[PDB]
Amino acid sequence: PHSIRIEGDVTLGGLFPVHAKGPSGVPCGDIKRENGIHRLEAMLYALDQINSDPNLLPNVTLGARILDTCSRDTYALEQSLTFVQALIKPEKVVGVIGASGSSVSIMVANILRLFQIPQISYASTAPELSDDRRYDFFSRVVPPDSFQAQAMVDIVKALGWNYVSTLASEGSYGEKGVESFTQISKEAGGLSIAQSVRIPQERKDRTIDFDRIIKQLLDTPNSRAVVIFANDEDIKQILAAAKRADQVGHFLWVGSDSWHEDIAEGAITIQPKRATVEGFDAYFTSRTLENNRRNVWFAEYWEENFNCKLDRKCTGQERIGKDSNYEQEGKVQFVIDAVYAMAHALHHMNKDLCADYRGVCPEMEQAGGKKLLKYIRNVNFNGSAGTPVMFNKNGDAPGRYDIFQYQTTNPGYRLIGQWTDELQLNIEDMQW
Ligand SMILES: *[C@@H]1O[C@H](CO)[C@@H](O)[C@H](O)[C@H]1NC(C)=O
Ligand SMILES: [Ca+2]
Ligand SMILES: [Ca+2]
Repeated sequence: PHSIRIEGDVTLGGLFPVHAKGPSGVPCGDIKRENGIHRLEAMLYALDQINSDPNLLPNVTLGARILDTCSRDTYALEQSLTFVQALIKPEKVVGVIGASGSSVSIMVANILRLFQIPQISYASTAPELSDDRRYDFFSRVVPPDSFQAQAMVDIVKALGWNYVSTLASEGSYGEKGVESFTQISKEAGGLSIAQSVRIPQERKDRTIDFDRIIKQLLDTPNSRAVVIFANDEDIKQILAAAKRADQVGHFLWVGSDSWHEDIAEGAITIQPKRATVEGFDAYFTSRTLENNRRNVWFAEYWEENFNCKLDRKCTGQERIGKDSNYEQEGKVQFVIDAVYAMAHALHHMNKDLCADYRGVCPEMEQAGGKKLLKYIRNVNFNGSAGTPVMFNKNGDAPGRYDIFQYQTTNPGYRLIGQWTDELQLNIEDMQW
Protein backbone atom coordinates (compact mmCIF):
# COMPACT_ATOMS: atom_id res chain seq x y z
CA PRO A 1 0.00 0.00 0.00
CA HIS A 2 2.77 2.50 0.93
CA SER A 3 6.45 1.41 0.49
CA ILE A 4 9.00 -1.39 0.23
CA ARG A 5 11.41 -1.21 3.16
CA ILE A 6 14.37 -3.62 3.17
CA GLU A 7 17.03 -3.43 5.93
CA GLY A 8 20.74 -3.28 5.07
CA ASP A 9 24.14 -1.80 6.01
CA VAL A 10 23.50 0.95 3.44
CA THR A 11 20.09 1.90 2.04
CA LEU A 12 19.24 2.86 -1.57
CA GLY A 13 16.16 4.95 -2.24
CA GLY A 14 13.99 4.04 -5.20
CA LEU A 15 11.36 6.02 -7.10
CA PHE A 16 9.08 4.36 -9.67
CA PRO A 17 5.74 5.29 -11.31
CA VAL A 18 3.92 2.29 -9.85
CA HIS A 19 0.66 4.11 -10.56
CA ALA A 20 -0.42 6.57 -13.19
CA LYS A 21 -1.64 10.07 -12.29
CA GLY A 22 -5.08 9.94 -10.64
CA PRO A 23 -8.28 11.51 -12.17
CA SER A 24 -8.05 15.16 -10.97
CA GLY A 25 -7.97 15.52 -7.17
CA VAL A 26 -6.70 11.95 -6.57
CA PRO A 27 -2.88 11.66 -6.51
CA CYS A 28 -2.76 8.04 -7.77
CA GLY A 29 -4.62 6.21 -10.59
CA ASP A 30 -4.26 2.71 -12.10
CA ILE A 31 -1.17 0.45 -11.85
CA LYS A 32 1.43 0.85 -14.61
CA ARG A 33 2.33 -2.77 -15.17
CA GLU A 34 5.39 -2.24 -17.38
CA ASN A 35 6.69 1.24 -16.49
CA GLY A 36 5.96 0.78 -12.77
CA ILE A 37 5.91 -2.84 -11.70
CA HIS A 38 8.53 -4.30 -14.12
CA ARG A 39 10.94 -1.42 -13.42
CA LEU A 40 10.50 -1.67 -9.64
CA GLU A 41 11.06 -5.41 -9.73
CA ALA A 42 14.19 -4.82 -11.81
CA MET A 43 15.64 -2.85 -8.89
CA LEU A 44 14.63 -5.58 -6.42
CA TYR A 45 16.27 -8.20 -8.69
CA ALA A 46 19.41 -6.07 -8.94
CA LEU A 47 19.60 -5.77 -5.14
CA ASP A 48 19.20 -9.58 -4.80
CA GLN A 49 21.94 -10.15 -7.39
CA ILE A 50 24.34 -7.75 -5.62
CA ASN A 51 23.49 -9.15 -2.17
CA SER A 52 24.44 -12.67 -3.41
CA ASP A 53 27.60 -11.48 -5.27
CA PRO A 54 30.74 -12.29 -3.23
CA ASN A 55 33.00 -10.03 -5.37
CA LEU A 56 30.82 -6.86 -5.23
CA LEU A 57 30.33 -5.29 -1.77
CA PRO A 58 31.49 -8.60 -0.19
CA ASN A 59 30.74 -7.61 3.42
CA VAL A 60 28.15 -4.80 2.88
CA THR A 61 24.44 -5.58 2.44
CA LEU A 62 22.27 -3.22 0.36
CA GLY A 63 18.89 -2.27 1.77
CA ALA A 64 16.19 -0.15 0.20
CA ARG A 65 13.32 2.25 0.59
CA ILE A 66 11.27 2.14 -2.61
CA LEU A 67 8.44 4.63 -3.16
CA ASP A 68 5.70 5.31 -5.68
CA THR A 69 5.79 8.60 -7.57
CA CYS A 70 2.22 8.18 -8.91
CA SER A 71 3.75 9.78 -12.05
CA ARG A 72 3.46 13.28 -10.41
CA ASP A 73 6.34 15.59 -9.57
CA THR A 74 4.52 17.11 -6.58
CA TYR A 75 3.71 13.69 -5.12
CA ALA A 76 7.32 12.51 -5.68
CA LEU A 77 8.67 15.63 -3.92
CA GLU A 78 6.54 14.78 -0.87
CA GLN A 79 7.56 11.12 -0.98
CA SER A 80 11.26 12.06 -1.24
CA LEU A 81 11.13 13.62 2.25
CA THR A 82 11.00 10.01 3.52
CA PHE A 83 14.61 9.67 2.36
CA VAL A 84 15.80 12.33 4.89
CA GLN A 85 13.88 11.21 8.02
CA ALA A 86 17.10 10.27 9.86
CA LEU A 87 18.20 13.92 9.53
CA ILE A 88 14.82 15.67 10.03
CA LYS A 89 15.31 2.91 13.35
CA PRO A 90 15.57 6.12 11.21
CA GLU A 91 16.35 5.50 7.52
CA LYS A 92 19.64 6.98 6.18
CA VAL A 93 19.55 6.93 2.38
CA VAL A 94 22.96 7.13 0.63
CA GLY A 95 21.60 7.42 -2.93
CA VAL A 96 18.36 7.33 -4.92
CA ILE A 97 17.50 5.34 -8.07
CA GLY A 98 14.95 7.30 -10.14
CA ALA A 99 12.72 8.92 -11.06
CA SER A 100 11.23 7.84 -14.42
CA GLY A 101 9.55 10.94 -15.93
CA SER A 102 11.86 13.90 -16.50
CA SER A 103 9.61 16.41 -14.65
CA VAL A 104 9.56 14.01 -11.67
CA SER A 105 13.34 13.60 -11.72
CA ILE A 106 13.87 17.38 -11.95
CA MET A 107 11.71 18.06 -8.89
CA VAL A 108 13.34 15.21 -6.97
CA ALA A 109 16.82 16.36 -7.97
CA ASN A 110 16.07 19.84 -6.59
CA ILE A 111 15.41 18.50 -3.10
CA LEU A 112 18.08 15.76 -3.11
CA ARG A 113 20.75 18.38 -3.98
CA LEU A 114 19.93 20.23 -0.75
CA PHE A 115 20.62 17.10 1.29
CA GLN A 116 23.62 16.08 -0.88
CA ILE A 117 22.07 12.74 -1.90
CA PRO A 118 23.25 11.39 -5.28
CA GLN A 119 20.60 10.28 -7.74
CA ILE A 120 20.74 8.01 -10.81
CA SER A 121 17.81 7.95 -13.21
CA TYR A 122 17.03 4.95 -15.47
CA ALA A 123 14.71 6.89 -17.88
CA SER A 124 14.79 10.70 -17.63
CA THR A 125 16.23 12.18 -20.86
CA ALA A 126 15.46 15.93 -20.46
CA PRO A 127 18.55 17.99 -21.49
CA GLU A 128 18.26 20.46 -18.57
CA LEU A 129 19.39 17.66 -16.16
CA SER A 130 22.87 17.78 -17.77
CA ASP A 131 23.50 21.22 -16.26
CA ASP A 132 25.74 20.51 -13.25
CA ARG A 133 25.03 24.01 -11.82
CA ARG A 134 21.40 23.11 -11.01
CA TYR A 135 21.68 19.26 -10.97
CA ASP A 136 25.18 18.47 -9.66
CA PHE A 137 23.95 15.39 -7.72
CA PHE A 138 22.01 13.96 -10.71
CA SER A 139 23.36 11.31 -13.06
CA ARG A 140 21.66 8.97 -15.54
CA VAL A 141 22.32 5.68 -17.38
CA VAL A 142 20.26 6.93 -20.36
CA PRO A 143 21.56 9.68 -22.68
CA PRO A 144 20.07 13.21 -22.80
CA ASP A 145 17.80 14.05 -25.76
CA SER A 146 20.36 16.66 -26.83
CA PHE A 147 22.40 13.73 -28.28
CA GLN A 148 19.21 12.27 -29.78
CA ALA A 149 18.47 15.60 -31.50
CA GLN A 150 21.90 15.61 -33.19
CA ALA A 151 21.37 12.00 -34.27
CA MET A 152 17.99 12.94 -35.80
CA VAL A 153 19.49 15.90 -37.75
CA ASP A 154 22.33 13.58 -38.87
CA ILE A 155 19.88 10.92 -40.14
CA VAL A 156 17.59 13.44 -41.88
CA LYS A 157 20.59 14.95 -43.72
CA ALA A 158 22.09 11.55 -44.64
CA LEU A 159 18.74 10.48 -46.15
CA GLY A 160 18.43 13.66 -48.25
CA TRP A 161 15.36 14.95 -46.38
CA ASN A 162 16.47 18.55 -46.72
CA TYR A 163 12.99 20.09 -46.08
CA VAL A 164 10.97 18.65 -43.18
CA SER A 165 7.93 19.40 -41.07
CA THR A 166 7.85 18.78 -37.32
CA LEU A 167 4.91 17.32 -35.37
CA ALA A 168 5.04 17.44 -31.58
CA SER A 169 2.84 16.48 -28.62
CA GLU A 170 1.69 19.41 -26.47
CA GLY A 171 3.82 19.75 -23.36
CA SER A 172 7.37 20.77 -22.49
CA TYR A 173 8.95 17.60 -23.93
CA GLY A 174 7.59 18.25 -27.45
CA GLU A 175 8.29 21.99 -27.33
CA LYS A 176 11.87 21.42 -26.09
CA GLY A 177 12.52 18.64 -28.65
CA VAL A 178 11.40 20.81 -31.58
CA GLU A 179 13.39 23.90 -30.47
CA SER A 180 16.44 21.64 -29.90
CA PHE A 181 16.06 19.96 -33.32
CA THR A 182 15.41 23.41 -34.92
CA GLN A 183 18.49 24.92 -33.29
CA ILE A 184 20.78 22.02 -34.40
CA SER A 185 19.31 22.15 -37.95
CA LYS A 186 20.16 25.87 -38.17
CA GLU A 187 23.77 25.13 -37.12
CA ALA A 188 24.08 22.17 -39.52
CA GLY A 189 23.04 23.82 -42.82
CA GLY A 190 21.20 22.09 -45.69
CA LEU A 191 18.12 21.40 -43.52
CA SER A 192 15.02 23.62 -43.41
CA ILE A 193 11.87 23.32 -41.30
CA ALA A 194 8.81 23.92 -43.53
CA GLN A 195 6.35 24.04 -40.62
CA SER A 196 5.90 23.07 -36.98
CA VAL A 197 2.51 21.61 -36.00
CA ARG A 198 1.48 20.98 -32.38
CA ILE A 199 -0.93 18.22 -31.27
CA PRO A 200 -3.54 19.32 -28.67
CA GLN A 201 -3.60 17.74 -25.16
CA GLU A 202 -5.77 14.57 -24.97
CA ARG A 203 -8.99 16.04 -23.51
CA LYS A 204 -11.87 13.60 -22.82
CA ASP A 205 -14.44 16.03 -24.35
CA ARG A 206 -12.99 15.68 -27.91
CA THR A 207 -11.36 13.22 -30.37
CA ILE A 208 -8.31 14.57 -32.27
CA ASP A 209 -8.37 14.26 -36.09
CA PHE A 210 -4.92 12.76 -36.82
CA ASP A 211 -6.00 12.02 -40.43
CA ARG A 212 -6.46 15.79 -41.05
CA ILE A 213 -3.12 16.61 -39.34
CA ILE A 214 -1.19 14.01 -41.39
CA LYS A 215 -2.92 15.02 -44.67
CA GLN A 216 -1.86 18.64 -44.13
CA LEU A 217 1.78 17.66 -43.37
CA LEU A 218 1.99 15.47 -46.49
CA ASP A 219 0.52 18.27 -48.69
CA THR A 220 3.01 20.89 -47.41
CA PRO A 221 5.06 22.20 -50.38
CA ASN A 222 8.80 21.28 -50.41
CA SER A 223 8.59 18.96 -47.32
CA ARG A 224 10.37 15.59 -47.80
CA ALA A 225 9.56 14.16 -44.36
CA VAL A 226 7.76 14.50 -41.05
CA VAL A 227 9.86 14.50 -37.86
CA ILE A 228 7.77 13.50 -34.82
CA PHE A 229 8.34 14.16 -31.09
CA ALA A 230 5.49 12.25 -29.41
CA ASN A 231 4.06 10.72 -26.24
CA ASP A 232 2.79 7.08 -26.17
CA GLU A 233 -0.82 7.76 -27.19
CA ASP A 234 0.00 10.31 -29.90
CA ILE A 235 2.64 8.12 -31.67
CA LYS A 236 0.24 5.15 -32.03
CA GLN A 237 -2.45 7.41 -33.58
CA ILE A 238 0.00 9.39 -35.75
CA LEU A 239 1.53 6.25 -37.29
CA ALA A 240 -1.90 4.58 -37.75
CA ALA A 241 -3.12 7.75 -39.47
CA ALA A 242 0.09 7.72 -41.54
CA LYS A 243 -0.62 4.13 -42.63
CA ARG A 244 -4.22 5.02 -43.63
CA ALA A 245 -3.20 8.16 -45.57
CA ASP A 246 -3.74 8.63 -49.30
CA GLN A 247 -0.07 9.52 -49.88
CA VAL A 248 3.08 7.73 -48.68
CA GLY A 249 5.42 9.88 -46.59
CA HIS A 250 8.74 9.69 -44.83
CA PHE A 251 8.46 9.58 -41.02
CA LEU A 252 11.09 9.78 -38.30
CA TRP A 253 9.81 9.62 -34.72
CA VAL A 254 11.18 9.75 -31.19
CA GLY A 255 9.67 9.66 -27.72
CA SER A 256 7.35 7.18 -26.03
CA ASP A 257 8.35 4.39 -23.59
CA SER A 258 8.62 1.14 -25.56
CA TRP A 259 11.71 -0.89 -26.49
CA HIS A 260 -0.97 -6.53 -34.45
CA GLU A 261 0.06 -2.89 -35.08
CA ASP A 262 -1.05 -0.14 -37.50
CA ILE A 263 2.22 1.52 -38.53
CA ALA A 264 3.11 3.12 -41.89
CA GLU A 265 5.72 1.14 -43.86
CA GLY A 266 9.21 2.63 -43.62
CA ALA A 267 8.65 4.73 -40.49
CA ILE A 268 11.98 5.26 -38.72
CA THR A 269 12.73 5.65 -35.03
CA ILE A 270 15.91 6.22 -33.01
CA GLN A 271 16.14 5.02 -29.42
CA PRO A 272 18.82 4.29 -26.80
CA LYS A 273 20.66 0.97 -27.19
CA ARG A 274 19.30 -1.73 -24.92
CA ALA A 275 18.71 -5.49 -24.73
CA THR A 276 16.80 -8.21 -22.88
CA VAL A 277 18.27 -9.19 -19.49
CA GLU A 278 17.32 -12.89 -19.48
CA GLY A 279 17.94 -13.57 -15.77
CA PHE A 280 15.31 -10.96 -14.91
CA ASP A 281 12.62 -12.73 -16.99
CA ALA A 282 13.15 -15.97 -15.03
CA TYR A 283 12.88 -14.02 -11.78
CA PHE A 284 9.84 -11.91 -12.79
CA THR A 285 7.76 -14.66 -14.48
CA SER A 286 8.25 -16.98 -11.43
CA ARG A 287 6.73 -14.39 -9.04
CA THR A 288 3.46 -15.35 -7.38
CA LEU A 289 1.22 -13.91 -4.68
CA GLU A 290 2.70 -16.55 -2.31
CA ASN A 291 6.40 -15.80 -2.97
CA ASN A 292 6.25 -12.01 -3.59
CA ARG A 293 4.71 -10.25 -0.60
CA ARG A 294 7.94 -8.12 -0.69
CA ASN A 295 6.36 -6.16 -3.51
CA VAL A 296 3.56 -4.45 -1.58
CA TRP A 297 1.86 -3.47 -4.87
CA PHE A 298 1.98 -6.96 -6.36
CA ALA A 299 -1.61 -7.96 -5.45
CA GLU A 300 -2.87 -4.86 -7.29
CA TYR A 301 -0.62 -5.71 -10.27
CA TRP A 302 -2.08 -9.24 -10.12
CA GLU A 303 -5.73 -8.09 -10.34
CA GLU A 304 -4.98 -5.80 -13.30
CA ASN A 305 -2.64 -8.22 -15.08
CA PHE A 306 -5.06 -11.18 -14.94
CA ASN A 307 -8.34 -9.14 -14.97
CA CYS A 308 -9.60 -10.63 -11.71
CA LYS A 309 -10.42 -9.71 -8.10
CA LEU A 310 -8.95 -10.98 -4.81
CA ASP A 311 -16.29 -10.27 -12.10
CA ARG A 312 -13.68 -13.08 -12.34
CA LYS A 313 -11.95 -14.11 -9.08
CA CYS A 314 -8.18 -14.61 -8.85
CA THR A 315 -7.19 -18.19 -7.94
CA GLY A 316 -3.50 -17.50 -7.26
CA GLN A 317 -2.60 -20.23 -9.78
CA GLU A 318 -2.36 -17.78 -12.71
CA ARG A 319 1.18 -17.42 -14.06
CA ILE A 320 2.87 -14.45 -15.69
CA GLY A 321 3.43 -15.11 -19.40
CA LYS A 322 1.13 -18.19 -19.33
CA ASP A 323 -2.20 -16.61 -18.35
CA SER A 324 -1.11 -13.14 -19.55
CA ASN A 325 1.13 -11.77 -22.29
CA TYR A 326 4.63 -10.92 -21.02
CA GLU A 327 7.52 -9.10 -22.66
CA GLN A 328 10.38 -7.51 -20.69
CA GLU A 329 9.91 -3.75 -20.41
CA GLY A 330 12.52 -1.92 -22.50
CA LYS A 331 14.22 -0.06 -19.63
CA VAL A 332 14.80 -3.05 -17.28
CA GLN A 333 18.45 -3.04 -18.41
CA PHE A 334 18.74 0.64 -17.37
CA VAL A 335 17.15 0.13 -13.93
CA ILE A 336 19.54 -2.74 -13.22
CA ASP A 337 22.54 -0.78 -14.49
CA ALA A 338 21.57 2.25 -12.35
CA VAL A 339 21.55 0.05 -9.26
CA TYR A 340 24.86 -1.58 -10.30
CA ALA A 341 26.41 1.88 -10.87
CA MET A 342 25.50 2.82 -7.29
CA ALA A 343 26.89 -0.50 -6.02
CA HIS A 344 30.21 -0.20 -7.95
CA ALA A 345 30.55 3.35 -6.58
CA LEU A 346 29.98 2.13 -3.01
CA HIS A 347 32.36 -0.81 -3.58
CA HIS A 348 35.22 1.51 -4.67
CA MET A 349 34.49 4.00 -1.87
CA ASN A 350 34.65 1.09 0.62
CA LYS A 351 37.96 -0.20 -0.81
CA ASP A 352 39.47 3.34 -0.66
CA LEU A 353 38.21 4.33 2.84
CA CYS A 354 38.08 0.85 4.49
CA ALA A 355 39.89 -2.50 4.83
CA ASP A 356 39.16 -5.93 6.40
CA TYR A 357 35.79 -4.91 7.90
CA ARG A 358 32.27 -6.38 8.33
CA GLY A 359 30.13 -3.57 6.85
CA VAL A 360 30.80 0.17 6.61
CA CYS A 361 33.62 2.10 8.42
CA PRO A 362 32.98 5.32 10.31
CA GLU A 363 35.24 6.94 7.67
CA MET A 364 32.97 5.71 4.86
CA GLU A 365 29.89 6.58 6.93
CA GLN A 366 31.41 10.08 7.39
CA ALA A 367 32.33 10.57 3.68
CA GLY A 368 28.83 11.77 2.73
CA GLY A 369 27.13 12.20 -0.63
CA LYS A 370 29.54 14.71 -2.17
CA LYS A 371 32.24 12.04 -2.06
CA LEU A 372 29.94 9.18 -3.21
CA LEU A 373 28.90 11.41 -6.13
CA LYS A 374 32.56 11.49 -7.32
CA TYR A 375 32.73 7.69 -7.13
CA ILE A 376 29.47 7.41 -9.09
CA ARG A 377 30.78 9.72 -11.84
CA ASN A 378 33.89 7.53 -12.22
CA VAL A 379 32.35 4.03 -12.45
CA ASN A 380 33.17 2.02 -15.56
CA PHE A 381 31.89 -1.53 -15.90
CA ASN A 382 30.03 -3.98 -18.09
CA GLY A 383 26.35 -3.82 -17.24
CA SER A 384 23.46 -6.30 -17.20
CA ALA A 385 23.37 -6.62 -21.02
CA GLY A 386 27.20 -6.92 -21.32
CA THR A 387 27.67 -3.30 -22.50
CA PRO A 388 29.76 -0.56 -20.80
CA VAL A 389 28.17 1.68 -18.14
CA MET A 390 29.82 5.06 -17.54
CA PHE A 391 29.01 8.76 -17.16
CA ASN A 392 30.47 11.90 -18.77
CA LYS A 393 31.42 15.00 -16.71
CA ASN A 394 27.75 16.12 -16.57
CA GLY A 395 26.51 12.72 -15.29
CA ASP A 396 25.11 11.68 -18.70
CA ALA A 397 25.48 8.26 -20.31
CA PRO A 398 27.10 8.59 -23.74
CA GLY A 399 24.83 9.04 -26.78
CA ARG A 400 24.46 5.49 -28.13
CA TYR A 401 21.34 4.79 -30.23
CA ASP A 402 19.90 2.10 -32.45
CA ILE A 403 17.94 3.05 -35.56
CA PHE A 404 14.90 1.01 -36.51
CA GLN A 405 12.57 0.98 -39.50
CA TYR A 406 9.09 -0.55 -39.65
CA GLN A 407 9.15 -3.07 -42.51
CA THR A 408 6.55 -5.20 -44.33
CA THR A 409 8.92 -7.24 -46.60
CA ASN A 410 8.70 -10.61 -44.78
CA PRO A 411 6.26 -7.48 -40.20
CA GLY A 412 7.98 -5.26 -37.62
CA TYR A 413 10.65 -2.76 -36.61
CA ARG A 414 14.02 -3.84 -38.09
CA LEU A 415 17.50 -2.65 -37.01
CA ILE A 416 18.93 -0.47 -39.82
CA GLY A 417 21.76 1.34 -38.08
CA GLN A 418 23.18 3.06 -35.04
CA TRP A 419 24.55 6.39 -33.93
CA THR A 420 27.55 6.40 -31.58
CA ASP A 421 30.82 8.29 -32.37
CA GLU A 422 29.80 7.74 -36.02
CA LEU A 423 26.50 7.42 -37.89
CA GLN A 424 26.07 3.95 -39.37
CA LEU A 425 23.09 3.75 -41.74
CA ASN A 426 22.76 0.38 -43.45
CA ILE A 427 21.01 1.52 -46.64
CA GLU A 428 20.99 -2.13 -47.86
CA ASP A 429 18.88 -3.21 -44.83
CA MET A 430 16.31 -0.41 -45.42
CA GLN A 431 13.05 -0.83 -47.34
CA TRP A 432 12.85 1.16 -50.60
C1 LIG B 1 35.51 -9.05 4.01
O1 LIG B 1 35.71 -10.01 5.06
C2 LIG B 1 36.84 -10.89 4.88
C3 LIG B 1 36.90 -11.90 6.04
O2 LIG B 1 36.82 -11.26 7.32
C4 LIG B 1 38.15 -10.09 4.76
O3 LIG B 1 39.26 -10.93 4.40
C5 LIG B 1 38.02 -8.98 3.71
O4 LIG B 1 39.15 -8.11 3.78
C6 LIG B 1 36.75 -8.15 3.91
N1 LIG B 1 36.62 -7.22 2.79
C7 LIG B 1 36.49 -5.90 2.92
C8 LIG B 1 36.39 -5.13 1.63
O5 LIG B 1 36.45 -5.33 4.00
CA1 LIG C 1 27.68 -8.52 -2.11
CA1 LIG D 1 23.80 16.39 -13.97
